[PDB]
Amino acid sequence: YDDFHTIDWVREKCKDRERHRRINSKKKESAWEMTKSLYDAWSGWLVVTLTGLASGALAGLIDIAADWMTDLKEGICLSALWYNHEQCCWGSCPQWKTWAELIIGQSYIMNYIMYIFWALSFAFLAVSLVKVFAPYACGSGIPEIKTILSGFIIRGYLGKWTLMIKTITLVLAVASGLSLGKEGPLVHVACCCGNIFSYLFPKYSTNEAKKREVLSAASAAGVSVAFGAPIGGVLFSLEEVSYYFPLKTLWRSFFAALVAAFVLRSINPFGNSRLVLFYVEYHTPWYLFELFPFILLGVFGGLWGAFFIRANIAWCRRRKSTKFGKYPVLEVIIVAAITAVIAFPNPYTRLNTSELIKELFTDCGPLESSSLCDYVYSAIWQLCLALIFKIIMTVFTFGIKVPSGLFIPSMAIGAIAGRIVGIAVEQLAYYHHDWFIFKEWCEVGADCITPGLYAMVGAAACLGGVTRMTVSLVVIVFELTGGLEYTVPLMAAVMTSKWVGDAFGREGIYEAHIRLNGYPFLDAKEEFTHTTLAADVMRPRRSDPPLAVDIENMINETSYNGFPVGFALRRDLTIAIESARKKQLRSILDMSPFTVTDHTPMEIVVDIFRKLGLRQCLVTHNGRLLGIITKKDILRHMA
Amino acid sequence: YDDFHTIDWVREKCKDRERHRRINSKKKESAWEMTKSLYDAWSGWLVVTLTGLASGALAGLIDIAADWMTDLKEGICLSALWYNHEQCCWGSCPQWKTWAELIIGQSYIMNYIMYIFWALSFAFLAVSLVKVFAPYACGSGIPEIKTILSGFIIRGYLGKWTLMIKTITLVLAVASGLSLGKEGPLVHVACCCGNIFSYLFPKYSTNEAKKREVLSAASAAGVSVAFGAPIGGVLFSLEEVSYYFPLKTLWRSFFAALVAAFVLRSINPFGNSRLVLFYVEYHTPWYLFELFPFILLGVFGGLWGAFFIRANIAWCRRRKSTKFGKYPVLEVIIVAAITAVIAFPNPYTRLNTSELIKELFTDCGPLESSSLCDYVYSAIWQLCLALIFKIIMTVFTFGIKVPSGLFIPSMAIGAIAGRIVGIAVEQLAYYHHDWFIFKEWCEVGADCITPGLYAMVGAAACLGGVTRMTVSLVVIVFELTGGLEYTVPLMAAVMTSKWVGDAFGREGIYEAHIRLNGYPFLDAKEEFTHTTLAADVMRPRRSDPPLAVDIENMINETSYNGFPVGFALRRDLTIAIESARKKQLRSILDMSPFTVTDHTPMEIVVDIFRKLGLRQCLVTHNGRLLGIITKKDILRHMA
Repeated sequence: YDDFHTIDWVREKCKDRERHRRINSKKKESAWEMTKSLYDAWSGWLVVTLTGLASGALAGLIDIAADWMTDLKEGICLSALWYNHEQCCWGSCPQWKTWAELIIGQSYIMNYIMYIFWALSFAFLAVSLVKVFAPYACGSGIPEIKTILSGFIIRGYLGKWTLMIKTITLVLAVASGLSLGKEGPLVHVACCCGNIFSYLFPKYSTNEAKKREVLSAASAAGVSVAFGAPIGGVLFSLEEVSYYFPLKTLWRSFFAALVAAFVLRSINPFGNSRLVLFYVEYHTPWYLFELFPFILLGVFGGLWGAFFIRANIAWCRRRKSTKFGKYPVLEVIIVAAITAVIAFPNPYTRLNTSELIKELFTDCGPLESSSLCDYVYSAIWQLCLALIFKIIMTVFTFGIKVPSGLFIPSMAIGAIAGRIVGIAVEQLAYYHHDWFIFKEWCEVGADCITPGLYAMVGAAACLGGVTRMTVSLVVIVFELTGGLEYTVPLMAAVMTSKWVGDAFGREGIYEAHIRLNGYPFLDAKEEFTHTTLAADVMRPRRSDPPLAVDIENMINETSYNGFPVGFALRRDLTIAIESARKKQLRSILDMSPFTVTDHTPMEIVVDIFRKLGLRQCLVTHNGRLLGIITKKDILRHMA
Repeated sequence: YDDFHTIDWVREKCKDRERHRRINSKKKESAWEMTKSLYDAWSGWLVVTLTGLASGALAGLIDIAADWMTDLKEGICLSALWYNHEQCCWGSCPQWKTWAELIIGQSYIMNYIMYIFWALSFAFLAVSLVKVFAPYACGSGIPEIKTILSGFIIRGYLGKWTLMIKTITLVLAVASGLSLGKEGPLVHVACCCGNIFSYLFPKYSTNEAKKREVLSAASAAGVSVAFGAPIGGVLFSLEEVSYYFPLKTLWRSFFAALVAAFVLRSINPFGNSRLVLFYVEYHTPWYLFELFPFILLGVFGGLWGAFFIRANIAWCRRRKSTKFGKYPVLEVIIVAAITAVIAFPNPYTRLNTSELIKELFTDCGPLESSSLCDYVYSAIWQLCLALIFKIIMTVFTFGIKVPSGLFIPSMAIGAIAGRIVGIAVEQLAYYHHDWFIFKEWCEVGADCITPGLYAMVGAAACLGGVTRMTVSLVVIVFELTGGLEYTVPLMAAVMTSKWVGDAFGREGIYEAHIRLNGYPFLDAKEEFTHTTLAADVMRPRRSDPPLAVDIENMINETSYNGFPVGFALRRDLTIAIESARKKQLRSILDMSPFTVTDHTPMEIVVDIFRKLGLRQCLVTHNGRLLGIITKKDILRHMA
């Protein structure tokens, strides 16, 4: 398979069966052959083992470099550099020097211009690296992985150079302070890992369907290592990523995510337990009457989707249809510039996004007296201004040519939404604790409602309304914070969020990021509704001549990778002709093409290409061949 | 569809789509139609709600009657009857009377003879009821559900009368004291529930594909309500039961099991928390060095498979091939007789099977001084004698014409095996606690190894070696005892058990219970290995005349449900002829049969029928029809 191509699942399966039969036949020689077959079987799993090892080590390296680099916008702790501010400023401020102490030694003007200028420099370095070294890293990368799992070939998409470039550029961009996130892209990276650590073995480097299996397995590795959420990751792989996913892969897939967690469980020498900035475990049981917010909040979640999947996508089109796209770097600079100009005055916006999630999730404690535990109206007004600014920004942030993610800012918006309700209920109860909702159940002297859990549920609701995740996102918040008695809230919150967000359309940000780019994706959550015969689905059309069942001109006129006679392929013809010329076509002609009755309705043939994924087929009536039907033709009919 | 028939999935889907289009076309009249469509959409989840409600209520009723009745073998509490021995003997022995006090007022001889006599009587009542009222209830019932989910019609299999008869007979049999279990059969019940609580709604009683969807969903309801293990049940539905299972059925499915859990969470007025006799929760963290037994024990687990799936199945064949099968009642009587004749002398065997699991799982406490906490060699010797007796008994117990289950007996055998290792390690450490395996990690003064968790893992290993459960059984022990930090042990345990048990064959007790009965099951865990052309799988054979493409005699000669012309069906012809005769065939002739190239290999045709499950197909070569390929033909070729 060459670049920008689609796999023929049947050929992959047939090659796999040939390889299995050959190895089993060779097994009848000596015990070494059966032992080698066992080693191959166990190497199939060592693939995921190495995948997770890399997932954990690289998530740690990404967090290390991000902490080392982002805090450079405020200072650097001379003693140590690969730790964070707190680590090198607490383990004992002469070892610490904010750049004002560096240049003047004493003030607000200097810090303002400092944060601005170095923030612009970090953004400039990030964009320069991405442009000159790798374009693919642009975007969270999840929808590209979806198209890849849909049977789409991109040779260099999983290269070592591209992987390292994405790893470095994501760190740089996150350090930039822009409203961009890292949580998802580790799926991309995980997928890349699944290939790189599979290249060492012929089984996964000479059978692309097995690469697909490993990619479906590893897709969970990022969602596990980014958060520390293994099962959430594996069910995210099952639902949202893998276009085809036999159950036998689920358990395999999970190990990937789990091993990443395992790695991120083992990597902790300095006695730091946090899996991420905002890793707030939850073990507080719930009760019946808490369900009212769990639905109500969803509205904003859904409403937020209406705000985002429109605004963002709209601007993206204007990003691709105007002169602006001719100078992306400058745009990012200007973007970064405004980000620095307006985000400094408000401390709430000036601080990071993931750590903002940490603050939102951190339940108040008797020792902590932070802003959210400060018991003030002006602070809430400033928080509202920060929320609107973050909205307008992260809308204008996802579709930029720098490694970008919206897991974190979307969760932040949802967490603000959820904590609004907690603040309102707490302030109302302070004066009317005897009011009915608090009179019946709550006991005196004990915490009864936790705003942080509601903020997490609100983040989940916004992510459901932006990406439309139902069966996994429940597990993602199941595992970002230990659950199995808190599965009920997530199902209800996801239901309400999805319902409210469905009021406008049927496309998420991932589906929208597949639409605007328009990768050849056959949507799986939809079903054809137009009633029609199959006379329309096949081609050529009435405006085109009869099908052209010498070869070079035919390939020039039309771009169909295969033609009928059996059937042959362009790559097969090329290699056969080259070999014959170097040495001087029945053996390559495939005598078993698939066929469907011309009278067959769309609702069966479409799904046959959907889950089985054959590239093309022939259409016959009473045994008379009529034409060829391909994925591209059916997609054009969809469009 | 009539009794003993197979389904044509494509017709189900087409009828469902027709219903959807008709309801949507009616929607454009008034908003009431939109509301009705919404109600119909929610009717599936309402069906699952009723399913779980009945699952929980009926599990409670089964346990209530079982406790009320089984203890009758030793006495009864005059004050109360629907509770258990402990409830009526602790809530304050004048209210209690072991019927030695009833008949003589004082001794061992009387107790022995009465336990024997009522043992026989309970056996006789159970067999009489099942014979005269319902034959289906025999067996755990899981593999029959598998076949039903594989495309098999049994009209009365899910009747209210059969459901109630099975519910009562399961209680009676469990009370009989024989080595038989319930927890599986609640899948059958659950499946039946899905049908009964679906009968009230035309959507689900007039399109059989939706019945299969709910059957797959509810298959988890039993595994949840029985143990109290919802997620284990839902992944058991995904892996082990549902022959076809779109991921969209997972989340739906889960609620069913969860509802059971919910129904079995709310049902607790008398302040009893136990979900079952042996519900021992676990929250004790684990460490690295514990892994050595987790593999070693598997051997017996796997070995147990070789012992069971042979012994049981072997006798079952001799049960169906000798004069014995002509008097099953007497056999059960004799069985019952021996069951009580040799089980009384040993207290360990004389007590129940699930409560034995309770004892094995219950970790020792500072107050308890029971046998397993009695710190003795002779006691272990009688334990071994009881283990061998239980082996030789339960092997001769599963295939009896009484509602029977092996979950509890197999779990008990495996728990005994697992606790053997715990006893050995504890007794070795008591003298050599300074040994290397205990020197490095364990801390002084704190419990370091829990034998009950090992017993649970051993029970899981035996169940894996007997039924070959990998991806769900982990979740079953995940939820029977709260996990998510104890998933790792289960995966290794199932891996080792399955590996050791695979050394002998590829059939479990469920697969063997599908083979011996020989229901038309297409093994989904196997792949065709023989190399052949499509000419082999085709029919008629060389020993049969040409295919018979008047109708009554044709049907008499061969028992194929449909034939080509389009194509028609026997039921269609019958109904059309009856209607025409009552009134004084193109409208029914189906013009879109499926076709495959004659040169197509078995490895594609077989898998196309495997998952889609089309009843039959026509085979063409260059457009010329040659023959018809059906499920029965391919299965015969497999046989």
